[PDB]
Amino acid sequence: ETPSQKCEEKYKRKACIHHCKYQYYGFIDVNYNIAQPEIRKFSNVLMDYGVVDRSKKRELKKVMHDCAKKIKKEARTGDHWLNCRTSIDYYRCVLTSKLIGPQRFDKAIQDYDKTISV
Repeated sequence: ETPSQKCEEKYKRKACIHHCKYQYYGFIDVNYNIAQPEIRKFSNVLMDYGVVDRSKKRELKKVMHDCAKKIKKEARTGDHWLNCRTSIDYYRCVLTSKLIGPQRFDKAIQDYDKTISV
């Protein structure tokens, strides 16, 4: 029904659960890519839920940009492209930034998740 409900059911490759949710949220593409629209969706959701103030947009989108740039570069290093692991690695990198409040981030994603089918 709700993404997490549906992803957890699906994987019951457990790591893939994370990518699963993120594609439903629209934070990651269905081919594992992160591009402008993904970055738009992610940054917007964070702001609309107040996790980050809108006076920070350029710089929030900046970390997501450089994180994307960085995951791809590490993926090419290992001679492969984006995958379940890179989807997890993208969140990690994004959560290392001081802009985001971990508890606040988590609850936002949990709230935003409740607003989706299926």
